[PDB]
Amino acid sequence: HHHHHMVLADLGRKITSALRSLSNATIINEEVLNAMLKEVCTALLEADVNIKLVKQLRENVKSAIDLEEMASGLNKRKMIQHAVFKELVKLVDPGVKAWTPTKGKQNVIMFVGLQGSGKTTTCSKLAYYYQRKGWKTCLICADTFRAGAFDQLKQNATKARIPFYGSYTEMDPVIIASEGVEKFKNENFEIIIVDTSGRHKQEDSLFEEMLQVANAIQPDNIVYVMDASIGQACEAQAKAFKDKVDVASVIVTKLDGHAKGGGALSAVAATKSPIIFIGTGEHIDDFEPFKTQPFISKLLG
Ligand SMILES: [Mg+2]
Repeated sequence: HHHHHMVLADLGRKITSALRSLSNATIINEEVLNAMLKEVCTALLEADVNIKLVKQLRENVKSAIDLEEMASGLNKRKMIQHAVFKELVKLVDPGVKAWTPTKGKQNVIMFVGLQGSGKTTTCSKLAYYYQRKGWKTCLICADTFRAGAFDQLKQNATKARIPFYGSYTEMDPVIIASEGVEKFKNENFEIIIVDTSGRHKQEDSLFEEMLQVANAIQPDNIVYVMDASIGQACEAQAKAFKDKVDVASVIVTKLDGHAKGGGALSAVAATKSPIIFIGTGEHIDDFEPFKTQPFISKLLG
């Protein structure tokens, strides 16, 4: 796994090629600019970005660039590249600030996801992240001890030395969560992370159980964990989540190993749901916060 410098390397290679050709054109004119936008738009469609979002990006770049009469002192090939960079950041950016825990407060974070989302590993990763930043953090499994994800979260918590709460008798996941959050609030924890059952294929049953547990524990933030390998079909998925909760965040997994990561990122951003982290592998530190400007910076660098 040495081949690429960025998860969107194939998209980035096509965009930097387009931009290099424009910066090397002997004269910069509308034909040269349009040739570049064509290559950029095509690369984004080949990354499974939705046509509507690709058409809007092109509009925006053409609206930002005024070739005919232009500012004295500007390098106009550089201005065009900055216009494209800026519009690529917008394309993966929700336009909205994500919720963050407050220091000195108790913060309850509830996870939801469909089967195959990587929800449960993502829980321990978020806990490790906050534990490493000096927060007193804990995990609750609001699920039956017979579920595979119960042992999974417990063994992950043990290795990381993160306090874990599950029940070895209680059948009702709502009661489990309530009891778990009560215990950890009483023990002065700052970050309290609640994993729910991931054994849902349909949104219907997933969002049903989601509201049951939400109402019981009053979470400060709900994180939807999504498999990004479905590309732009992430939009409908993210919209339905966002319409059902007030304080909504998304963590994307499976962003690698396929060509559709740009589509997935831009679909979620199109719903104005902020992706807060990316899960990048099997290990507990395979995890990174999602910052759009540095993300696009590293891609085109
Ligand atoms: Mg945007």
